[PDB]
Amino acid sequence: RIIGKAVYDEMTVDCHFTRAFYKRVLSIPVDLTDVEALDPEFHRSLVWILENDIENVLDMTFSIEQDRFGITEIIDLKENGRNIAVTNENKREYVELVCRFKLVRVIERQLSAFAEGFFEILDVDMLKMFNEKELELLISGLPEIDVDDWRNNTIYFGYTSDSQVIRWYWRAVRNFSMEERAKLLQFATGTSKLPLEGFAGLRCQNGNQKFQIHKASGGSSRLPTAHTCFNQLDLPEYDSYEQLVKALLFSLEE
Repeated sequence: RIIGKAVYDEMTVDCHFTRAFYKRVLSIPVDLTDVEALDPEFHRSLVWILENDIENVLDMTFSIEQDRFGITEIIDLKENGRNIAVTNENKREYVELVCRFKLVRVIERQLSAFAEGFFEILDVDMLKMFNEKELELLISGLPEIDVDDWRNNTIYFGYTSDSQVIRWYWRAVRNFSMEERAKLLQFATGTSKLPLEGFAGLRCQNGNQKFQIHKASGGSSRLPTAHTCFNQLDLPEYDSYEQLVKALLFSLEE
């Protein structure tokens, strides 16, 4: 109710949240990057399972071993799912359903209550046509971020400050509007909150961490992948500024 009234009252709040919260608010399925942020181990296991033909040596049931101290009650992820093993055809289904039920289910009642409070204060139809990244900018505000402050407090890995690829990336960010800058920051960091000190005192999930740009060691057509846990920007090799800026725009817009 408070957030709905704040958006109704055109009021900027300090209510910054994760991706899954707004995704369930917007009824958008939760992506694997959120699970990657909380645990790179399970993300690595899931991407390895999906990429490879693990059906040959799978021998796994659909249900996941979730402990409850006293005794483990088998909570099926689907109807009669214990009798259904993981196969190649539905490996994506298993991965996405495990991602959904690992964190959302223990929070699903809270999200339902928040949706009940929020949707009775704002229109469902007019807002449902937006994305989860735009919801953070809608609620917490669309800040005007300083590219100079960003680049002056940023270290680079795999390149230098005078490297051509890094200069092209910073030129693209300079040409990025407050829309594009905010969405790129959300992609790279996972939040729209701008510290008063700026990128000098930027912090991540694992404590303080200035902005870092890693090398993806991939092809030219490869798209950058960001880890919101460490504020790591995997900037791959590129051939021209146009391809780099198009890739960055596709990554931020998604």
